[PDB]
Amino acid sequence: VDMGFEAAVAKKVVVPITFMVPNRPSGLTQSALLVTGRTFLINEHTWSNPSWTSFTIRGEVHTRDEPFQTVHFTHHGIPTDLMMVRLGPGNSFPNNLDKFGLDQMPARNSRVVGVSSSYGNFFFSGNFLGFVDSITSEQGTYARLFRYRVTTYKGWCGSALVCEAGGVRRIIGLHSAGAAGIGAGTYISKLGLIKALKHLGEPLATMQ
Ligand SMILES: CCCCC/C=C\C/C=C/CCCCCCCC(=O)O[C@@H](COC(=O)CCC/C=C/C/C=C/C/C=C\C/C=C/CCCCC)COP(=O)(O)OC[C@H](O)COP(=O)(O)OC[C@H](COC(=O)CCCCCCCCCCCCCCCCCCC)OC(=O)CCCCCCCCCCCCCCC
Repeated sequence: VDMGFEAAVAKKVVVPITFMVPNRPSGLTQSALLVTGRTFLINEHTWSNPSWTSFTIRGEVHTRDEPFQTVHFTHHGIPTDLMMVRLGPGNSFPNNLDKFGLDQMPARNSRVVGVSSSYGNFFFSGNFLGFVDSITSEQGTYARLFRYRVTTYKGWCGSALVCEAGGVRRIIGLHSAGAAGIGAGTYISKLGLIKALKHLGEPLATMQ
């Protein structure tokens, strides 16, 4: 059970983010995934909730009326729970692109490892149950997910999902939902990330 990769994910990728609201005594804390430069990945249902007035990430406070550049991923016309957010100028994130994406799909009942900063830092684990085209949720249908056998809790959203295929372990999801001891995470592809970063203007050298 080598977790050198997952520890690297915990060290460089997963961070706490807290949404501050004028509706409730405390901020809603979850996880975010630093991608590169000034962009990170976040759950759509958290980002789009109209209540928050600021959020904190990597020691910075950002208000809602700031001009974020964002990409909301869809699949065959159905929304996914995945959002990409680029902040204004500031201290750069690590370049974590090498940690995302698998070219082969994980073998059924291989091990999924979640990497979370939602309650302090922790890992969770469960076996891969396969991809699903959609889930039916309390906030509607969401597209392009995969499921894993493990009981998950409110706040674990945004945790990185590390799967294995072809001898390699990579992040291919972030946690979205739970239902009766089975969690669901929204799928992340390297090609989607690359094209979203280009749309957002996140400067990257292209390997020729
Ligand atoms: C074993 C054999 C394998 C099997 C084969 C598999 C399949 C075979 C074929 C099958 C049938 C064919 C069918 C196709 C399947 C193919 C396989 C496949 O999967 O292909 C997929 C293609 O995607 C991929 O490439 C993945 C990648 C996967 C594969 C792709 C194919 C390959 C392609 C290329 C191949 C190789 C190339 C390799 C390259 C190497 C790398 C490249 C290096 C270079 C198909 O998926 P689809 O086409 O369906 O979607 C496209 C994309 O995924 C998402 O779209 P996106 O652009 O990113 O979204 C646009 C927009 C962004 O948001 C905003 O910007 C507005 C927000 C704007 C606000 C902010 C922006 C403005 C800024 C403000 C201020 C900014 C300040 C500065 C500004 C300056 C500039 C500003 C910006 C420019 O989002 C919205 O929509 C609005 C969002 C709303 C839509 C949602 C609806 C409801 C929303 C809410 C949730 C629910 C709540 C309900 C309330 C309503």
